[PDB]
Amino acid sequence: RVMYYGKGDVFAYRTYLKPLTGVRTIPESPFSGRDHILFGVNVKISVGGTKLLTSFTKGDNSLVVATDSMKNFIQKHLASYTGTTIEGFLEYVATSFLKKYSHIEKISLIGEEIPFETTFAVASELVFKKSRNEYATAYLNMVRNEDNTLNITEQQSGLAGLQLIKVSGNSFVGFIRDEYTTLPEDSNRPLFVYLNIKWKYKNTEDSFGTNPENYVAAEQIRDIATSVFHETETLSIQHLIYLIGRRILERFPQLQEVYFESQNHTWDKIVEEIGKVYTEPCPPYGFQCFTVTQ
Amino acid sequence: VMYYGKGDVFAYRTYLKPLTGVRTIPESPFSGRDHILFGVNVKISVGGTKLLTSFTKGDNSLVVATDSMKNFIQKHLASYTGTTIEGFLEYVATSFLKKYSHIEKISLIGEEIPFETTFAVKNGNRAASELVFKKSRNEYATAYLNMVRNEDNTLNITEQQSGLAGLQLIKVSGNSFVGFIRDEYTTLPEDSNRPLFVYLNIKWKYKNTEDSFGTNPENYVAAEQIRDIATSVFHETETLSIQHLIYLIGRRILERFPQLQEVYFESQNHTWDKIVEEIEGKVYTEPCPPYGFQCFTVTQEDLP
Amino acid sequence: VMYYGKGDVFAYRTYLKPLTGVRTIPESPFSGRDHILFGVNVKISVGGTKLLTSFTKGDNSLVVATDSMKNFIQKHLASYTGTTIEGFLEYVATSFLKKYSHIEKISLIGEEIPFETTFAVKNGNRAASELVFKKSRNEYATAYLNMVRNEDNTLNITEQQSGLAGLQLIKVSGNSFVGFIRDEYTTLPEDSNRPLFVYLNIKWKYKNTEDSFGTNPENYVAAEQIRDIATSVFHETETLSIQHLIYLIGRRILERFPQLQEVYFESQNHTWDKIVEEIGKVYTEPCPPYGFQCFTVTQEDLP
Amino acid sequence: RVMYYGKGDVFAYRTYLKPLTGVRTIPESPFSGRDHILFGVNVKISVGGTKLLTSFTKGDNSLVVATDSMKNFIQKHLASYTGTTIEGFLEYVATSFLKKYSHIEKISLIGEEIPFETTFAVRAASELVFKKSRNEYATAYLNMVRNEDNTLNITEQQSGLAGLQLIKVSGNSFVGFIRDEYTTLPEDSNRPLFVYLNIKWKYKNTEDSFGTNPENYVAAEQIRDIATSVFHETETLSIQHLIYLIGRRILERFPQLQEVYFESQNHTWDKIVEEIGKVYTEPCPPYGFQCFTVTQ
Ligand SMILES: Cn1c(=O)[nH]c2c(=O)[nH]c(=O)[nH]c21
Ligand SMILES: Cn1c(=O)[nH]c2c(=O)[nH]c(=O)[nH]c21
Ligand SMILES: Cn1c(=O)[nH]c2c(=O)[nH]c(=O)[nH]c21
Ligand SMILES: Cn1c(=O)[nH]c2c(=O)[nH]c(=O)[nH]c21
Repeated sequence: RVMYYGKGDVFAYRTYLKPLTGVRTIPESPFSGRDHILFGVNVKISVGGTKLLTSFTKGDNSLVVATDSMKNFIQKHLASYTGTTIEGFLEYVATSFLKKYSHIEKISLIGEEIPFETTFAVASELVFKKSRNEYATAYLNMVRNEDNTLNITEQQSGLAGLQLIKVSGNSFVGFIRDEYTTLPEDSNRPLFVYLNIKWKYKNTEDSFGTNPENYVAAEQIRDIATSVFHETETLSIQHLIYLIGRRILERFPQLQEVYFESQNHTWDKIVEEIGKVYTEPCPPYGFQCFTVTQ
Repeated sequence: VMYYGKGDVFAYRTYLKPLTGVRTIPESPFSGRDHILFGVNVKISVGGTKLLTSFTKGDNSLVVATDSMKNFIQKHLASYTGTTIEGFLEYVATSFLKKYSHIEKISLIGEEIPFETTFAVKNGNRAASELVFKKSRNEYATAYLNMVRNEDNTLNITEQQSGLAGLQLIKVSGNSFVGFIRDEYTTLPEDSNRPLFVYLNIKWKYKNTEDSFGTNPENYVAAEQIRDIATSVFHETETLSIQHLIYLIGRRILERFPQLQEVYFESQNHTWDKIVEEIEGKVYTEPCPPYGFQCFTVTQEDLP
Repeated sequence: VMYYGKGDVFAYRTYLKPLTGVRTIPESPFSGRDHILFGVNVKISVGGTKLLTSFTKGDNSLVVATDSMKNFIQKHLASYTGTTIEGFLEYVATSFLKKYSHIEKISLIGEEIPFETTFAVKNGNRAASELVFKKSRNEYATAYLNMVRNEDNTLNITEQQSGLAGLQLIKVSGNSFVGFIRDEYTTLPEDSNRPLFVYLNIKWKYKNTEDSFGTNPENYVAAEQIRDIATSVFHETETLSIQHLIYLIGRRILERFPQLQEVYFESQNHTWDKIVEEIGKVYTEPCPPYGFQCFTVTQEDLP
Repeated sequence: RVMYYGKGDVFAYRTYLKPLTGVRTIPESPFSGRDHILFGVNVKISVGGTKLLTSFTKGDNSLVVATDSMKNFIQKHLASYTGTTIEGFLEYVATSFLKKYSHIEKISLIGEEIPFETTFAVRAASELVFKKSRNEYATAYLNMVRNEDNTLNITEQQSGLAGLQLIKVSGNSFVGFIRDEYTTLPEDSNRPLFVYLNIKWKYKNTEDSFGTNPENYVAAEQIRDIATSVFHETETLSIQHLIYLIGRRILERFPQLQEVYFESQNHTWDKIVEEIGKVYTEPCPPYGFQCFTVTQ
């Protein structure tokens, strides 16, 4: 049966985490590491195990770790964590939690970066801008086997909430037209895409940042996406994200696959001649889900 | 993974065939829906191997524009002759796959936009208006449907799920959370009497998918009835935890509705912190952002 | 300008003194509030010339911590012996200015957290539960109060306003919008029969502020009653615009409640776009721009 | 009463607006102008006039400009606007609207910038791909009236920067405040102050807001950078103390300004671990705020 419980929106902010250094750079991005003067993460934790059943069927709380205590667990482990990535932090929390509570058979963690951008001061080492734009993500699932060994069964890293608009050099023509079609063909649209991008490594260890040369930074994925979007006379969103995926896998052969969840929020044209003027479209949004592997 | 589609397709229909002839339960006065106003928010996703080249080559020759999917959904609400969201989804899914023979799989999510009745004084009395309705942001019915086209051009449903989403319930007393693990990570006090606040999403699956459509309404399980089972069971129960509560809600649901196979709960704990203990009244406030949650299925095996 | 304070101070009280003894109107079955559960979201703003140096010198000696204001509000809900949000604000405002003599002005907004009854089966029958309530995200009552301390240490109310916020009403037929200006900027078709959708905020003021408190409940205007007037008038009326509609709602309010001085409307149009005209019909959500109207109905408009 | 109506969430995007150039720089900010390859604004329009009364009282739509038409007016006017600022775009719309509809006595415009940031492409800044930002954005406010002699006058103008979220990890205190029966807040000599800032300013001379003489225009980007520089430089004693100092620096850098208004909120984290860097967490819902005007 499905049987899990836990805690969501566990925010944790750490100052002066160990800097991320020695990353492999790529052409699309100036990214070369993270100072980690300020490091914030939003964590959601889910745990299960068959011995949790009576907490549901009988109201027996004997084996119930309070979700409040899980919040505490996560917050204190951020204080003790000696690594450099959100992926590595999740692995630290998972391993530690399962070693602590032996009746838990499965733990699933999601981590979302709270991004902070640098600011100018007469670049500050003290003042940061809390950003509401794109942010790194990490996902980890770990199990306790019947021989009491622990194994990672899933790991995925990501970039969420990237909103890109290309003002020209985009088309969407040639699609099916029939009784339900009113969309006109457009040989030059200002394509607006909302991108979530997730990748899996060939070797799960590479995500931890232990050998930083192998670590794929979300910042680098961001810049690949904007470069490829720029370079490409897009034929659809589908066309674009395939090519973004291919470029990612070329740049990072230590990656096994890249997953995209994209949305289309392209503006409606109001004045064609006239520069041009556009407006926000109605609520319905197009979306695409696609994996490139490898 | 290869899918594409359209979200936030809103469609509002006036004078849909009413839902009546349902079977009642003790926990609920629900007797049907007059459907003067019927509103749904639909998400559609489609797949098929023949869509590959739309990604790999930028060839749109087999692409149904998602804008067309929108039009398809909205136009089908106009010709829908059925009485439920679940049935509406089945109607759209079947029509869509019949229309687009190169599409192999479709997935539909429908969320009710709920409307509540209002009062008017007309012709000398105060009574429920047949014209003016209040749009509600509280709990709402949901439906989910996945259908495939087989090689012989027949269509099959491969998953169906109905639901009640967004139910926010607070019980002011008669709840405890004691006896949980207290170790070096614990700062939560034991509480023999708390005002438990739960956010509930309840999802059910039928033993026979046909019962979901409302064609034989006596087998249809209405989200409004599930709502009322949830509020009745909460009231009846000296709860020992949210875990304990949702098990008892699922048991009552499956006892009342033998046509159902299982019930799934996604619940969140948003219980208030106490500020003033004495003082029969008390004062509480909103807690901080972290929220507890539970994910649990009650099945046939849990029934005696 | 110089004010500071605290927002989103939530406070939930059980078994507040019930509101009863209100006067009824034909449009509403409202008979009072049992107040098993009473919830409010409060915002407090304070001002005073003596706060200046907290800004200009970083001197905090006359600063009431905004955290302490939160405690103040939450604690006073515990001691409040009244029956309305309006009276709760007056109690908080009066106590606060009495406590902090260097504060010259205080502004308070209270927003009801509304809860609805649910059914339970117990002791053999199905009936309204006295324990389980549904938190509502729909329309909610509001209150506003400004008070000052005068030189002789007396207190005066300088503005009071009550309201109903977030009422979303759709009337499926019996609405028109025709005869408006049609020029080089006009692409809206005339429509003799539209399903008008209005988002309503309605705010009223009393001729005597004391009537707002609930102390003499027969003079109190409940937001629930205003709600039912709005739905009733919307129903009764072959509307010619939202402008037309809200004028007639205001007229009915002022006619039913002669203790009210004026009623203010902030309305928004969210009327759906028609997709199918002949089948019942089908509509969908419009694009993001929304029309709005801001209008006060007053005594002179009566009757 | 009060009698207005209008349209909100009128979004309008323009490509290749005339670029803003020739701006006076300041120490705190690298800002030198705007390419305007992509310009977006969210407009709200409100209009009034005594002759609109019967549209309310009688259901007479004869003098009603449909709010839908107002939307069209704004979008069309962005197509023909030859200027370089949101402030200037609001004056263009206001003047043109009043000149068109003589029975309208007052118009109020709010413009909010939809900010777009530059992106990388291969190895330089893209002239085609921009990132839509949910962070801080420029604002403008304009009120214009027709007088009884049929002259038009601007009665209020205000520029702004909204939505700026700054956190300073150390070098902030909050001590010495009133302690009584209602105080539980401990004194803190070193907190990680998190402020949410809205900053609004008014010019001595309204025409300076339009950008016609760029050297006199005050850009929201410049205000942003002053705010972060001052926050950096200052061992703050309160949010009140900080925003006064930010205000003072703005008025010294920009003597063409008459005033600066602040609406700030305090969202500082709770400390969980003091001794390990430190660890903090998100506070509960209540938020402190401050409202203050600094004048010249
Ligand atoms: C505009 N548009 C649709 O309507 N559908 C689609 C699609 O599937 N892919 C696109 O890139 N654009 C688009
Ligand atoms: C308060 N609280 C927690 O912290 N965890 C849990 C839990 O798992 N179940 C509860 O009912 N309450 C609760
Ligand atoms: C549809 N519509 C507009 O565009 N403007 C207006 C208005 O001012 N009042 C309305 O009732 N409707 C409407
Ligand atoms: C923490 N804190 C309060 O509680 N009030 C105030 C205030 O007015 N100003 C601050 O800078 N901080 C603060």
